[PDB]
Amino acid sequence: VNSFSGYLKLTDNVYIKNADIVEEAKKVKPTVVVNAANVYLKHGGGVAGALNKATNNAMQVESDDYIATNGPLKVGGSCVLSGHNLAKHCLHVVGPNVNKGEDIQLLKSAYENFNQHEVLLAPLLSAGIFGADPIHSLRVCVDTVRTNVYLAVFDKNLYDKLVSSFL
Ligand SMILES: c1cnn(C2CN(c3ncnc4[nH]ccc34)C2)c1
Repeated sequence: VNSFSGYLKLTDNVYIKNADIVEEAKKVKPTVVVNAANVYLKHGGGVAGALNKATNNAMQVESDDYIATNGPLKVGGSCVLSGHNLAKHCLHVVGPNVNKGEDIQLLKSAYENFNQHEVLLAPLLSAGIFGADPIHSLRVCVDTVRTNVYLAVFDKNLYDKLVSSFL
């Protein structure tokens, strides 16, 4: 039993809800929140800009030190950093950004990072400003993640479309 409330159950392990991941994180305080990161951990907009704003820029400060030490992430890769006031940990995962020409086949690799964590609160990778089809992102998620994932979809119209078209 965990503290996630009001989710629709899609599969054995995948759950989905129309929610702002920021507000959901601040209420649940999950062990792991997933950030929709880029390789530079520059958290300017989308989910990343929103999560970073909610940390009063502490996420960005921590991220800049991470990059200065380690260099950029790989597309499809991840790193674990602090969750600040939102979660114990933030798993920064880099899904491919279609608006940069990155290979969508890397989306499965991105979701594989979730399997290193027993329970996660997450957005749909490569959706939104990353330019991929969110219906596709959901299929790859369901077919790749085996741990318990609670997906927050900010846009209510998108949420209803994802539920109504789910196989
Ligand atoms: C293009 C259109 N939208 N997108 C991302 C943004 N997003 C989110 N998912 C859950 N919570 C959120 N809070 C703030 C943003 C956000 C999906 C890319």
